[PDB]
Amino acid sequence: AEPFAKLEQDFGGSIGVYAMDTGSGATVSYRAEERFPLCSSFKGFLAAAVLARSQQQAGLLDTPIRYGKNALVPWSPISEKYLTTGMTVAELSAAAVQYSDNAAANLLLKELGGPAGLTAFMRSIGDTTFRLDRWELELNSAIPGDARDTSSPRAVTESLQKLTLGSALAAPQRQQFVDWLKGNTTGNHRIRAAVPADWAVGDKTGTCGVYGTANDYAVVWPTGRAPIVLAVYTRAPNNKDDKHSEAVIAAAARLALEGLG
Repeated sequence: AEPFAKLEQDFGGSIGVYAMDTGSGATVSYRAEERFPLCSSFKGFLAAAVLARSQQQAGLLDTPIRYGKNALVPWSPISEKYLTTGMTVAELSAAAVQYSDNAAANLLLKELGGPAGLTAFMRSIGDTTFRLDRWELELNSAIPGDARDTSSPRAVTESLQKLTLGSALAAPQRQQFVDWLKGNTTGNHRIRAAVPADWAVGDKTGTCGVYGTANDYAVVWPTGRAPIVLAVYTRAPNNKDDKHSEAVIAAAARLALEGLG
């Protein structure tokens, strides 16, 4: 715990880490049951919920969603570009996962019954910690002590493992989720910064409205041994802030991979 405590003391906020080696069952755990804001990291689980529905509704993924300008919100780079033609459910899911597209996330949330619908999906796979309460952009508020729109590193990692490597999704859906995570573009300074180049990573980041509150979760595939699943979440110390959240996440991920046998 000391390397994590020292990293946390240098950071000035709180860090939470859970890593599980799916080969040996060994774990690394630091503040792993505390709540941290999800921020955009809910969008990965949102895409998984879409894929779960695709087990039961044929054609869902290729179903076009025609949306108007009223659906757009800041930081929606894909959905703004296709505003003229609309986007399918699969295209919105890829945009939400790989570009953190906010309008795409809200459109998919609506499709799934809102924040309550996504929370119910997470309950259905055995996650009792996750809660989504609000939409983009309101869910980013990251008010200290507020349980809205939070989970724990352990619950995130356990749910991620079930959805990417376990039995919570059928194989084709699982592979599509893995592919979306593998193609994420927003995590190049986080967990991916901690891994050897010849491994593979799928991840989803989150960055909240307060500097110092950020996160990343990932499946990491080493060469020649079983994958690692891990989550690293931060809460800001508690305009022109300089909290080095991304470097702390990468450093924590390094310690987790180094600490496993």
